[PDB]
Amino acid sequence: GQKVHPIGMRVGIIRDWDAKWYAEKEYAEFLHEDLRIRKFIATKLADAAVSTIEIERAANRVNISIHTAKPGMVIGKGGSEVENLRKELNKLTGKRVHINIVEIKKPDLDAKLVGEGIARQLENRVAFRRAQKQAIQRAMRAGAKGIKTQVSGRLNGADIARSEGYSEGTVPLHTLRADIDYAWEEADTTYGKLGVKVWIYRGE
RNA sequence: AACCAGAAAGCCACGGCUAACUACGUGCCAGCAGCCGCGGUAAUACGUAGGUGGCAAGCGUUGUCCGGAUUUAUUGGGCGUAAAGCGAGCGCAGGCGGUUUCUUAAGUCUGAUGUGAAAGCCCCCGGCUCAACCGGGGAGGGUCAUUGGAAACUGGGAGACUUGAGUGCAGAAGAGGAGAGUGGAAUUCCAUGUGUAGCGGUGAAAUGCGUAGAUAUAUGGAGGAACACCAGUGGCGAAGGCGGCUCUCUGGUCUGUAACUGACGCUGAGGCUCGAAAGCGUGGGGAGCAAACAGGAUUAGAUACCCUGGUAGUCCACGCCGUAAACGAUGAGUGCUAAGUGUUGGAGGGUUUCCGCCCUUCAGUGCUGCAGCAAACGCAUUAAGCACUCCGCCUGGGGAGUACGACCGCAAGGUUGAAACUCAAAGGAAUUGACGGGGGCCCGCACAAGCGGUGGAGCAUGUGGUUUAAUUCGAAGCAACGCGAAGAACCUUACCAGGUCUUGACAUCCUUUGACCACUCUAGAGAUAGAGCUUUCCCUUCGGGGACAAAGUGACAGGUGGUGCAUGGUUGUCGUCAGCUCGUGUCGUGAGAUGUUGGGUUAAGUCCCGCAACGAGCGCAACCCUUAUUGUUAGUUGCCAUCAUUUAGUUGGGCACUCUAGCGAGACUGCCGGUGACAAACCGGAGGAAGGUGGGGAUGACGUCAAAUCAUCAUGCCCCUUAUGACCUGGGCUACACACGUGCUACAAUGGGAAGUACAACGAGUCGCUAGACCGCGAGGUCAUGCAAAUCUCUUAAAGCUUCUCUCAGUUCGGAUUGCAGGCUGCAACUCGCCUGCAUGAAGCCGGAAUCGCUAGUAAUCGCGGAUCAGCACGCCGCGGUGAA
Repeated sequence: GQKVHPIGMRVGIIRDWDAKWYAEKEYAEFLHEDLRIRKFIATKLADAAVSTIEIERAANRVNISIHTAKPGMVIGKGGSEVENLRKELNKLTGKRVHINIVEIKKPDLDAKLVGEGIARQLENRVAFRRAQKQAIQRAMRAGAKGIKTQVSGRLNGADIARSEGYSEGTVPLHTLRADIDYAWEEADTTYGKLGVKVWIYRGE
């Protein structure tokens, strides 16, 4: 293998961490509470289709935020769902949690959402080729600069594994002022587990 | 007329040809197939099941004949390289033939008559309830026989011609052939004079000839063979082939004229002639060269390539054989279809000194090229184009030009020429890639130049092996072996011996519920067992809920069990090498090609120039981090210059410097000269701290290697389930006849010892770094001191620098190994820690063949820190000091 996780390079330089705090001498509880909370909202993603998670740090409380393409579905009917969040969270935390929400815009040009969708389609035994192609269809036409898409594994629920994908636009990688995103998902019907990885580029 | 849906459907097949698909079973076994081919753990191909499709009183398999086969080509094929022009001529028989008048009517067309049995195939009509079937009536078939016409074509008869053929007359060239003599140069042997120790040979050498005078050198003699220069994609011949000179005999070709005969032509099975080199017979001749052979060499072996000798043969006369890649792999005759360009031999016309130019034409002889053709490669008036005549030859690759038979030959052999059996191929051309002991250009500690290492010694470590009750698993050329393991005494920990459990150590549900703890004493190696105060409602609306046990209940959990060859993800390498691609146009019958090539340039597919290509993407570079100069903003826990004082930058005083760290500034071929097509770029220069990617790092394109990993994690399938799941103690993983990889300490005088003497940098610190002081020589202990930080500590770094002693020895070097007494952490250091003191004092005096690293603050050498971590580092990750060739 040879390549480098691309949001593992622009981190710190032009894009910043997504857990903004500072903890000297208290640096395992904070980490393994952040991990706990980050894991336990995977229930929402089943339908809410969230993208990001921040972990701010109060004086003695927990302020976070999220983004998802459906604000009504997450907060619920009369905001009661967010209350179930609060009460499950503080019980999970032992610390007063103060959540917040912002709506994501142009949810086509994300990366985790797109991988979520194409893995979804691959679950329903659909042709990977047209899946990738219509993904990049709706993506590029939303206004972008380049997309690549890779798929690997026991393709078409078939014999010895392979990998191949298609790309339009143009995506420079070794350059740094790139702001390129990246997302990697998984699925399978009955043949082990497949692999899809997606890269976008939306400005330097 | 009566009664009953009642007694009455099988067969082949479903991967492509071909119409019709999915489960279960087996696992290169069973088995199947007309041909491709299926079968080694998820089979539409094997077997059953269920579906589907084709036919249906039938359905399949075998055997046989025609088809598709243009694969015997009359309709209707071919011979440059794919199978196939005889080696070439002379020619009886035969096949085919210039132009015109008259004639005849064999061939030809056409008319009448006879005749071509009946039943069949076909056409019309007809009869059995229709159909087969039956019936009537018509055509078709001759190359037949007789008889009548026509006269173009071919044939037969009497004619006439001149273009084809041939002859005459006038000229031209030639290594065309046979016979007879003759010339010079050269090599060799011989005779003689001079002459002294070598000659000759090879990649290197040797064998060999020589002091019975060699090689060399000079004079003459002998003998046989081939003909230096002219020599030319020139000449002649039917082909094989022919080159010194002169003579006697002798064949063929070409141009002119147009006297003469009047189609006398072409091709040509059997036959006859000629026929390179090697070979045979008989008789000569023999200088060089050379199969066989001998000796010398190289080689694992070399009856071969290389060297020194050498016999038949090579030559001459007369016979014999009759074969070559006998080639242009291209049968012969004849006529038609653009050009350009040389050259051998001619004949005409102008200029003319033309015998030196120019124009027309005949005949050979080469190169380029248009139509056309060709599967492409290519050929193209010297067709492999367009067409007629005559000949030869071919029909998948092997078996094999073999066997038998026949003819020829003295003999070797030659000509002619199969079948049994086997396979699904064997072939021609052309594209992409790879490879070469083929070529051209250019890079890298890859060579060369240096410095230092390993292989020899002791010890640490990871392996292979062996032993074991177990030495738990993985890693296997470079790209495994100080590797996962960045801390094996218990664990950790998979493995072995024991003692133990079952919805189980861990998760969820459900029934009763309801709040488990914790604590002590016993027996125990603990796991546990047994008793003791006990786990106690955290909401109440009067009804209830969570944490919680414990029991039960079945839902079940559980696995470091299996498959990197079913997989996701994550790495190693080619490689920091410079490459890999696409869209649209254009070329090619097609695989494919153009771009991406040529010239210049470069670290580079980096740029410039020209070009059927125009444009683009991942790559290169740049954007990033750090190091070197510094402006400014800020001055403590940092700094101390201007002042004072104290042990001191401490404490006053200050922020100047130093440093800390934000924002700025700065290197861009920016200006100078030159080289260069004025371009790109290149050589030198100024200025500047750094000059030409300033030094270093992060950054790893398409893909190769079924490389590695189910043991970080995840996961299909297969598997264990009162046991491969689970709890505890004790031992392993540290075993030792042995082979290897990586490291450390050394074999001393640039050194050993003793005593004084200064200078860094990176980072760690609350149950931890210890200040200071006291004690013991030491590892350390005791009491106490700051420090959650530029303050305090680890921590005055060690090599360095200055003196003294030791004298070349296994030494005062080396300190492995071992006895004894201690220290620290640890519930516990025999197995199996680190360290101290004393005592003993091993191998070891620079290491073979071989082999590694390195181009500068590098190599070499000396210390510091920290990751994991009670504790344990010669390892690993960083820092700094000294400083070469």
